[PDB]
Amino acid sequence: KQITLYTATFSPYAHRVRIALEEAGAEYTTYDVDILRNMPDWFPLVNPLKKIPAMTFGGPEVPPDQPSPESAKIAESLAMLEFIADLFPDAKLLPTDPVLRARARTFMALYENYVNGQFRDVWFLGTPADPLLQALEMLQGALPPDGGFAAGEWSIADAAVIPFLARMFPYLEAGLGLYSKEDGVKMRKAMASERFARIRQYVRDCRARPSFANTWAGDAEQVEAAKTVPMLRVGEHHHH
Amino acid sequence: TKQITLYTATFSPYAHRVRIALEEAGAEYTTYDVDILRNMPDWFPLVNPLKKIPAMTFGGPEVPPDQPSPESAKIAESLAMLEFIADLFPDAKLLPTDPVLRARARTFMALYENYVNGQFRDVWFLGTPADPLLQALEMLQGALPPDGGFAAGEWSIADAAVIPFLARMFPYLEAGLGLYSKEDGVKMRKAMASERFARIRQYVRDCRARPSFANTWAGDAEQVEAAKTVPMLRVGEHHHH
Ligand SMILES: N[C@@H](CCC(=O)N[C@@H](CS)C(=O)NCC(=O)O)C(=O)O
Ligand SMILES: N[C@@H](CCC(=O)N[C@@H](CS)C(=O)NCC(=O)O)C(=O)O
Ligand SMILES: [Ca+2]
Ligand SMILES: [Os+3]
Ligand SMILES: [Os+3]
Repeated sequence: KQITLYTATFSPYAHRVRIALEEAGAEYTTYDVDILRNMPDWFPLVNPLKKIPAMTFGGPEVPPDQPSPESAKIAESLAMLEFIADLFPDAKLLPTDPVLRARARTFMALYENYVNGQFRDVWFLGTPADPLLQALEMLQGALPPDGGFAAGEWSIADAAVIPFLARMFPYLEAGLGLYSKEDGVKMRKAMASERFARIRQYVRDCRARPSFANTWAGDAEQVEAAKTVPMLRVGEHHHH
Repeated sequence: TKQITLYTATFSPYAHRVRIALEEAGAEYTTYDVDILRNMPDWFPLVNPLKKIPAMTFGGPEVPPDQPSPESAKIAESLAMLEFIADLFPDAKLLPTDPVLRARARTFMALYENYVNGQFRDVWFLGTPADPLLQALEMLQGALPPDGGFAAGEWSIADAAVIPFLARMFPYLEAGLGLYSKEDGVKMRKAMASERFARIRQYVRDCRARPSFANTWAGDAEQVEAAKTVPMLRVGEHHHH
């Protein structure tokens, strides 16, 4: 059954699913959608929520811009990650041990419930960075301190999280986001300090896998794509 | 055979999720109440460093819940616990086996967590406008199978994730609990009784009728009283827009 992923280069949520599809060894199509500036009028047929990513599964082979009513329509990136693990059990995208699987699910929930909203506050509103650094230290603490991925072996938990952490460093270097230069310097200094050595190792380890290289446009190219995001307000910063 | 201990509180819809799943699994388990919002025990960070309910311990030697063992696995986050219980009890069929039906369950949980839950929190605790909550609830209702049944068809952990919040909404509205305005209270009570929301009313009745709900619910009046102990539900305060 065919897999089509509707994607966009700037989107960390879409990036999650591309990484998982690479790790699964899946056959799949990607189709870019200019969702924030010029959504195609047919896109609500694949996702009535009008969000990227969207996925179609099965149905007749059709061009991505002529989606079939017969394909299954799957929404929400984390549901897609679990779906890919279910479709490709031999790829071991989750552990088999229940406790190790729970480490993976807990890590995803920690990111979604405590970290992502802090990234949104800082990058979209320019609120103070300390709560974000606090949340990142908490997430770092859930990693195995001596090395490895969130659940030991690589799992969909790492697909869920690396798109956001990998964007953080080059976005900061570009000063992209509503935070002030002062908070930018503070974040860059903190993320380079020994306080965050472990999460730097995590980002390197995830980025070294082919699933990341094959789904990443390059730091400079990803920064340029992010500048097209309306809510990142390129050129704008809030102060105090 | 490994022991399960769930640290719980009657008001908490997040802990309620996990009690429902444990009932559906037929698991042997212990519950232990924790006064997390008014008087957290000094030992509680040993079972959850995030200092949130629910918390779960798994395995380790059998010990009293207020003397937790370092040897037990410490599991945090209610939705992680739901998937864990499905993993521990595969014969209970707490998820479908078909991948697309399983994705329906996972998508339903994500729709609730990402678009509905924050609206419930903001309307009840901050008194933000009710219309965005009603729109999110209409969207969630549209994900249900139209002719009846549960989120993924057969009952699954997706329904354990969602019913604690929907089941509290109706009696909380009737008891006037929450910081939203009188006007928005009237609007929500009318909407939730209107034909627009017939499908989600059937869904709530269907989930509540299962023994897993009856055996984990203190009764409407009792749950309302437990909710009044929540410090953020400041009696006599309302926000207006
Ligand atoms: N919870 C969703 C988030 C998806 C999301 O927010 N995608 C953004 C792009 S990064 C989008 O399409 N926004 C359009 C909109 O929200 O209207 C998921 O995990 O897939
Ligand atoms: N995302 C958590 C939410 C848990 C949560 O917020 N629990 C509340 C009780 S309903 C709590 O323990 N609050 C204490 C605190 O935030 O300090 C989960 O799904 O388990
Ligand atoms: Ca529908
Ligand atoms: Os975005
Ligand atoms: Os709470």
